[PDB]
Amino acid sequence: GAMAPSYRVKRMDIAKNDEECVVNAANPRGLPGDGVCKAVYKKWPESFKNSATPVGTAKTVMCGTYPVIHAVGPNFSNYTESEGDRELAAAYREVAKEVTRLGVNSVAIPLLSTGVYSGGKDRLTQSLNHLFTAMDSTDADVVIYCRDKEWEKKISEAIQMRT
Ligand SMILES: Cc1cn[nH]c1-c1ccncc1
Ligand SMILES: [Cl-]
Ligand SMILES: [Cl-]
Repeated sequence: GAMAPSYRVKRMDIAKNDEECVVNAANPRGLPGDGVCKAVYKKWPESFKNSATPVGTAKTVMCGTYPVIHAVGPNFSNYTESEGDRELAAAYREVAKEVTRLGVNSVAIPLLSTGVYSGGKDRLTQSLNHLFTAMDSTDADVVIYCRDKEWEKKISEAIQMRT
């Protein structure tokens, strides 16, 4: 575990993380995909061997000794708000199980279902709160990755609101 387990946020490409493992915002079929998933495919293509897994689940595949945790959030274009919310919470609980099993001291994680799976809605608070519910009981250093300056500010404020 980390000496003093913490949450941090960085505004940069998750493919350049400084953590002991990465969470992919994967699609269920293990395709190269878009956004975070395409950046992960470019950096760790070997990790896409038999990475297909259902919505609400996480499947880890090693690239060398570096673990890629493929976490499949729901596409809110297809799911109801209610069922989508349940599957999004479930995907993060499966990420916490994998991070724990791997014994890593740190993990790089994107906000699941906030990109092309958001159904055109702002889901920062919804996704981040489900991340906290899952990861609060783990002792890895969690580093959340985002793209946009306004998202970095709101994620940072939410982290500080608890400390
Ligand atoms: C599209 C991309 C590539 N590397 N990281 C991202 C990213 C990460 C977090 N939030 C939005 C985008
Ligand atoms: Cl970057
Ligand atoms: Cl997404």
